[PDB]
Amino acid sequence: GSSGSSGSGEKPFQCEECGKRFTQNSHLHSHQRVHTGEKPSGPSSG
Ligand SMILES: [Zn+2]
Repeated sequence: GSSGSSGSGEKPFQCEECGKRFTQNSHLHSHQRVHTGEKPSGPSSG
């Protein structure tokens, strides 16, 4: 139940589904491919 995906790292560019860490953004944006599927055509609330 406790927090699962800890979003407390060093690098500024951190994922949202895995809160990973990366040096550049390109790596992150593209890295999001590992989470393919969820295609929200609209904005998110929380
Ligand atoms: Zn990720």
